[PDB]
Amino acid sequence: NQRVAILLHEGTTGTIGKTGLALLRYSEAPIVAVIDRNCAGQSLREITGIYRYVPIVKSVEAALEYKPQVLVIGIAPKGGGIPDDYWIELKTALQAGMSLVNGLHTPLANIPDLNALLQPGQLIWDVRKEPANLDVASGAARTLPCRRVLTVGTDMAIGKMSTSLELHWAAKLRGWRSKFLATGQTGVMLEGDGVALDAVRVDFAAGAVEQMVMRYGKNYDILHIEGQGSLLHPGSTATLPLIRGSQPTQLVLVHRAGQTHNGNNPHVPIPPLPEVIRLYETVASGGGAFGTVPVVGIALNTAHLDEYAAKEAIAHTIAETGLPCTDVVRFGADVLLDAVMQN
Amino acid sequence: NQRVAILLHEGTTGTIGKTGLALLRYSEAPIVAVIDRNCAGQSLREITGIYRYVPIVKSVEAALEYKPQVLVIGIAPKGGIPDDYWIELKTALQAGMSLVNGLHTPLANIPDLNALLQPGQLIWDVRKEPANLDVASGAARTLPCRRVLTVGTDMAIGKMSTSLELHWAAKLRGWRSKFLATGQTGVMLEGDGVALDAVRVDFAAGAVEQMVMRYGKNYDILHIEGQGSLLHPGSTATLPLIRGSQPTQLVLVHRAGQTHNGNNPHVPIPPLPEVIRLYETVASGGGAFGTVPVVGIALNTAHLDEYAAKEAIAHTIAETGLPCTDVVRFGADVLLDAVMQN
Repeated sequence: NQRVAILLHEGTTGTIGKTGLALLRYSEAPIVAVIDRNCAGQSLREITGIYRYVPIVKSVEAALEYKPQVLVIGIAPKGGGIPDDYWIELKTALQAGMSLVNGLHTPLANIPDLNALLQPGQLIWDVRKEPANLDVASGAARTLPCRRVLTVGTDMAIGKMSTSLELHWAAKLRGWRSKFLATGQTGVMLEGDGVALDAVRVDFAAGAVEQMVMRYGKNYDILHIEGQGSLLHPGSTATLPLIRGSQPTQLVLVHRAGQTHNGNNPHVPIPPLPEVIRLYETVASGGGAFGTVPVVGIALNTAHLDEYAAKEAIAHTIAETGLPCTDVVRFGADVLLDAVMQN
Repeated sequence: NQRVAILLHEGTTGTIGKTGLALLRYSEAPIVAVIDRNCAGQSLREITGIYRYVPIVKSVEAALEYKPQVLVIGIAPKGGIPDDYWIELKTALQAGMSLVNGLHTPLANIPDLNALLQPGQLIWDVRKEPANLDVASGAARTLPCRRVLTVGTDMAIGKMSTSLELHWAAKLRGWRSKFLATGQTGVMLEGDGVALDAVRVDFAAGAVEQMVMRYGKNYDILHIEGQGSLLHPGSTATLPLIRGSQPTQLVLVHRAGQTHNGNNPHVPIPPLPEVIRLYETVASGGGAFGTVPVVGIALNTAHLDEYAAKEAIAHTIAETGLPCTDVVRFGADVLLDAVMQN
């Protein structure tokens, strides 16, 4: 219910605002300002392609005019803790009587310089803080009656969350009791609950997923677990606990049409999709330790292509893999929901 | 060089003391007392099989008689710090000892304990995540050394033992060999390394990478201690180990005759060739990374007599076609050769 200002300097049209743009694309909260000095006065729709109006202002001070109650950090430096230029914006929000939402790995709630400026009633939320009372997972989710669908990917930042959400909205539209489960800071900021898995200690990672899945599993027909990471990314781990903790019934593989190498580490290739499907299936079944878990279809991210090319790419992916496929954001999720439902 | 007392309440013959029992089995430090209420006055050899003589006493206070200088927490509850641990810790600190803490809950910045700490003593939180980690980038692939990672069909089966024996066999042969600890026990035994299970998921591969890069240009072969198992439903650690170290060879560890997971009996252990395919597939990423073979099988035959162990080894060879032996029982040379000829 609180009016939001999103700190988004250099991230509206740049590369560091993934969180902020995701919030602008999906949050039902009343977002009253986008803070980006590079885009002040510009049209959010024209420069991002998101169908929403929010004034873009030069700074937190310029945002005050819109009376925001919470400043949400929507940018993150390429592996760089807290940049020196952030503090001024953070402190300005605090002195104005605002609360702070922080999705970064570095916690801000116990920094004296910020606590001193935090006015009564206001709070600083470190979204990545590990949930309490985690234990080791035991595969208990396999016992649940609901379907458990995990989005997996050929790389990170390709639409895994978008796919889980679109699949959730399609199941809801068709009359199923559906629930979306957040597994990253953005997802948790959107839903207001879940777990930022990449900040959980290795020992408790699977348990963090299991715990959330056991909390809602008996109350829904289908759970849509937000994917994270990739087994093709050399620095990623989070896919394993997602699979182990959730004991998925079906997998949906997300992939950006035409991508042949990891984005962060361009030397690492993306194998052909049939090989990627085999990899995930083998991991999900544990070579026989767990039940067979199929990749039921492919969610192809074609946003960079014209409609004609997008359709060809979809057609090519089906021919290559022999599985159902579409761009769920672009053309709808029913093709993949059906694939999930008739498994 | 410091005299060690191991806090091992309920862990000498129960299930929570894997760490202390491994220190008793492998530590070159002079261990002067095992602390366990359940086994005070009993024979360590008779109740555990381990050969070194160490008196088992009722408490830290009863251990003082043996002049211990360091209290090592060799137990972990299934939970943070149980209420019955506090007296034991304070008693050791007041008596001028250091504390070596392998629990997930850090003890070095607790006012009450820190106040009891004397000059020249410390409280070491072994599970503290290392500073300034980055997300891994496959940098280990550029190192000229061999990077051998032990993997397994379950946890607590001898992955660390296998890594150690291969390391010790390599050192004997004159090669520049280095053992890399990846858990609390191995870090205590080596004094350095990383407690992987306490690292945040995002930086886990990077914690392994960082360590491998430190020692990779100065040795011919690194022995990365294995953790977890891809067959265990709660285990995550094996992936970051594979990703961060970019291993050249894998050595699969398996307890002879084990058909199902220990902690979760409903979960079966598939035929070894299927386990091998799983590990090899994960290691290659289906083509994203180089082909990494499981070159041999380290079989834990401890629970069997020699005849049944030799035969179990032979069955594994017949079933997998790979070199195999029990390294802790018949020498590591079989598997070291399998590593070196790949």
